[PDB]
Amino acid sequence: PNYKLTYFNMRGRAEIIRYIFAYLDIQYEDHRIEQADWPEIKSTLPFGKIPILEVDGLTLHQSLAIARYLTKNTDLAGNTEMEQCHVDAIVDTLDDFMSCFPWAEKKQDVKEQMFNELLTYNAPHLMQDLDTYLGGREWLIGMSVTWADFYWEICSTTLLVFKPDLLDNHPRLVTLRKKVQAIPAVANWIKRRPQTKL
Amino acid sequence: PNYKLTYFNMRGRAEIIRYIFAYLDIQYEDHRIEQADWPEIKSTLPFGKIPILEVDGLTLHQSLAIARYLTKNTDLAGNTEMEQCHVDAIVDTLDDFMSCFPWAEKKQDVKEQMFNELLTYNAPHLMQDLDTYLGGREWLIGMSVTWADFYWEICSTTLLVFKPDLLDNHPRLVTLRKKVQAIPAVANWIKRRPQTKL
Ligand SMILES: Nc1c(S(=O)(=O)O)cc(Nc2ccc(Nc3nc(Cl)nc(Nc4ccccc4S(=O)(=O)O)n3)c(S(=O)(=O)O)c2)c2c1C(=O)c1ccccc1C2=O
Ligand SMILES: N[C@@H](CCC(=O)N[C@@H](CS)C(=O)NCC(=O)O)C(=O)O
Ligand SMILES: N[C@@H](CCC(=O)N[C@@H](CS)C(=O)NCC(=O)O)C(=O)O
Ligand SMILES: [Ca+2]
Repeated sequence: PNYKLTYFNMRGRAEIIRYIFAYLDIQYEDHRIEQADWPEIKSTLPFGKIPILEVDGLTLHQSLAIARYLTKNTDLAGNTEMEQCHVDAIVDTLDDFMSCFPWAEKKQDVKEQMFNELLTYNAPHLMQDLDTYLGGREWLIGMSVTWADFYWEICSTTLLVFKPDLLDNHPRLVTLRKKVQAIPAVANWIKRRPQTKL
Repeated sequence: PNYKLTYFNMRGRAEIIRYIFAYLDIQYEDHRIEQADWPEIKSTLPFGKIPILEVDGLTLHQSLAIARYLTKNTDLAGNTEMEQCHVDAIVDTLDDFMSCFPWAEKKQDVKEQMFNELLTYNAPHLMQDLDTYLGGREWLIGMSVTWADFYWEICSTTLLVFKPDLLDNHPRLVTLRKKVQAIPAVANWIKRRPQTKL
């Protein structure tokens, strides 16, 4: 397949896909559109949202659907049907919390206040559940790295921007992030990707 | 296998799993909890949410991850990997929207503002996109029913509680709901299930 990923010039919801491409050493066109392109790009999307990934002329959409598609029949999937279910479940838990944030809120002061409230009053209960879940194991699921680990590194990277001390009580979750960042293909992508806030 | 679904006494986020069990003819315990029993069950769950599904003593969480686990290798999944991705992407498009509603909000003026806004402005855009996406086809993905058609029926049932004219410009979306509801195992479940608002 020829692959064309369309998104904004940010990590955002496309980053999980870009990591999977890096990890599997698969070539693709990382198409990054400008704001001013958006009305034309959007007219061609099935539900008005990006990322989309075109595969031999056919459009796929929804970031986590696409990530799941790309990892099928790979070592990133989950080694059993039960583990595959767990991979999905941790991914959706993270995704649910990410979607609590008002990313598109226009009023700066209110956006801020809600980010701070979410990060102070809500995030600590999820960090604790994730840490307890991981226990002393190496990876979130199974005995090998999966895309759920990628998603945790990706999500916590953005959260750390807004809450530097997020993981101060959670060394185990920091070690996991480090393990993902050290995978040679992933480290290489992290080093080379365009530097964006989000 | 020995299956026990735990959720509130409502369709909500469990209903997709209930349709899949019905359609596959799989017996399970449909455990509906009462509000006063939740805090104590809540504290025993790795991530403090329902639904959960117990499978032979093992606990799964996250309603779409579990729905996916249950339909793997059935005819409710798509017929190729690319179609499975389309099924996933429709399900998440639907979920993204349902999850926009402030189901939990306590401030009644703020909840009622947001509902009316979503239903008046956003929802018609979604209907239009979904109707274009379905075109003249029988089912949303491929040439046979998948759990994405089930999710459309479940989601639209709740939306229609709040906006009965939602589908007045989209006969084909109504017909797609009827197709789902006419499948004998689904029809029998709908007829027999507990009558809740949601
Ligand atoms: N769901 C989102 C969304 S959402 O809009 O779909 O709710 C948004 C979102 N990020 C995300 C962050 C910013 C913007 N866009 C956006 N919007 C405004 Cl009102 N201002 C700016 N300004 C802006 C522009 C460029 C750079 C930085 C900034 S700034 O936010 O720091 O001020 N950008 C947008 S946009 O696509 O809706 O336009 C998505 C994320 C996610 C994620 O789920 C997510 C998951 C894991 C890691 C990261 C993310 C994530 O970043
Ligand atoms: N759950 C979806 C979220 C899709 C989404 O809301 N994408 C944003 C970019 S992060 C978008 O296309 N926003 C532009 C808009 O809604 O107009 C996914 O993972 O792809
Ligand atoms: N995306 C999740 C959402 C899980 C969720 O937030 N469930 C709610 C009820 S719909 C819940 O457990 N709320 C009670 C609580 O969290 O205290 C899923 O599909 O399972
Ligand atoms: Ca979701």
